[PDB]
Amino acid sequence: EFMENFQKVEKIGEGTYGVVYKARNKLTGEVVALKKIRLSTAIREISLLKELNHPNIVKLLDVIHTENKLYLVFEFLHQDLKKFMDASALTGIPLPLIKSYLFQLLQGLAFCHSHRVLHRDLKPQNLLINTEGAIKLADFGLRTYTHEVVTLWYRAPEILLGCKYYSTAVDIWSLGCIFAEMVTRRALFPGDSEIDQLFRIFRTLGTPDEVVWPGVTSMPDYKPSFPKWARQDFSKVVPPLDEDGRSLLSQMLHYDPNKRISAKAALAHPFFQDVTKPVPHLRL
Ligand SMILES: Cc1ncc(-c2ccnc(Nc3ccc(S(C)(=O)=O)cc3)n2)n1C(C)C
Repeated sequence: EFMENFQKVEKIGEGTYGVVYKARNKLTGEVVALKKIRLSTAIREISLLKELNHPNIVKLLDVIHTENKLYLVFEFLHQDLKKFMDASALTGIPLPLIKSYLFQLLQGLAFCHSHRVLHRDLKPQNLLINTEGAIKLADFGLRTYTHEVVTLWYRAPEILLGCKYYSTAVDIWSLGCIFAEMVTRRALFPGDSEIDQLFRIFRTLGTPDEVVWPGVTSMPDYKPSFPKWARQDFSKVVPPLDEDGRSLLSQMLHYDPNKRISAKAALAHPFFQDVTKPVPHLRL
């Protein structure tokens, strides 16, 4: 019944919760992204997200509950960062554009974190970009319905070690992983299981201990039998990124979530002293 309001133009995602269509509001001709989830607590919580409006958050226009389906109607953007990263792979995204995207995402996070909203599943597939140089956070997250594996590559270590309470720091870790990936053109920690993800982190950043992360050894999934890898330098991890970028990235990848840089503090980092807003070249 609801779909009679909307012309499905094409399928754009098999999102974490459901399928997303580009669609055209049959009466207004507004073009939107429409997410169909298959099925009260959620209705109330998701309805509150209609108020979490910011230029770097994809605008949630409406939330419809009808006939054991939840539909979410969003402002439409034309592509994700994953596709831009894959397209820019031979050449690299120019540093000023990486910088601008990071700064923008940080502004978005600072906003939602100030309102005690976490994302919990940041990844290149839910960062969306336009021709005007904007990037926006989509698909806030609290197998897929198509049985596709949900990616672990940007999961913070506290999640992987079983922490029950997430803090805003989980987002900062995800974004640091994405920043590194923009710079190097390869995923930082491409785990293909929970333990493979954790051990990739450990192999690059050192196996965490009580010195760098007090309370780590008391975590639910911590095991004394984890191998003990020494830390590597960042100069090896994200060459040829400059000192300011390296320093920022190191702070976004602190193990302790209480030491990890906040979005707000990251926006003050000297890395952004010369930030600008370049226009990407998009082929739509
Ligand atoms: C999970 C989710 N919920 C809402 C969206 C959403 C919201 C706004 N616009 C879009 N547009 C879009 C996404 C990806 C691509 S493509 C060709 O690069 O795959 C093309 C256009 N999508 N999404 C996205 C993240 C699928």
